[PDB]
Amino acid sequence: KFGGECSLKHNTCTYLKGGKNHVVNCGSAANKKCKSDRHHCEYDEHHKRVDCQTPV
Repeated sequence: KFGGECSLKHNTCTYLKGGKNHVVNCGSAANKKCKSDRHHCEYDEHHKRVDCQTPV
């Protein structure tokens, strides 16, 4: 399984598919944002969507 990191102020998503890393922005509205720069994020490659630290 893949995995990326999430930023607190730069709420961004960075994951690597295979042997290369990518960069994507997280559309945080209310709680879709991040609170910890070290926190991890999730990105749907099949859904072509980016997700960050959200309440569940």
